[PDB]
Order: sequence, then C-alpha cells, then structure tokens
Amino acid sequence: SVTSDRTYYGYGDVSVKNEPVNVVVSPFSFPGANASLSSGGQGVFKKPD
Amino acid sequence: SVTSDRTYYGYGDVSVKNEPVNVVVSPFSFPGANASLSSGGQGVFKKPD
Ligand SMILES: [Ca+2]
Repeated sequence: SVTSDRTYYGYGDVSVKNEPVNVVVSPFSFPGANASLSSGGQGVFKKPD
Repeated sequence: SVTSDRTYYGYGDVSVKNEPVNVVVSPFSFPGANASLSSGGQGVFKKPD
C-alpha cells in the first residue's frame, strides 16, 4: 500500500550579530590647557589614551 | 456418487508496519549562549548529540 518517500530532515541555525571591533575614541585638543602653542613653534604632543 | 474436488487450502499473513529508522533531531543554535560569533570570525562549533 504505502510506498514511503524515504526522506527525513535535520536543520540548524547560526546567529551572526556583531561586528568584530569597537573603535572608542577620545579626541585630542593638543594645545590643551595649562600649556601653549605658538606660531612657528616646534615640539611634541602626546595623548596616551 | 460424490466425486470429491480434491483441493484443500492453507493460508498465512504477514504484518509490515513500521519503517526501519527514526531520525530524532535536536537542532543546533551555534552561536549559542555564553559564547559569541563575530562577523568575519573564524573557528569551530560542535554539537555532540
Ligand atoms: Ca574565532
């Protein structure tokens, strides 16, 4: 009578949500406060973070 | 008188009910919980059962 269609199934799901990286920024204001930059001046400025 | 029609019978029956196999499935959610998948990421996921 019944000629079974021999076909069973298995399934799965994958969730890719985020991007690998977050670039958190703290911008710099290099002449800063309690220091001074002059025209034609020479030197170095550094922000560690 | 009676000319016996010499024909006796034997019979039998066979019961084919089930299909050979049962594919029980536990689907996978591969990023899972307490783990994370990122875009462009590389690695391995495994489900034992
Ligand atoms: Ca990885």
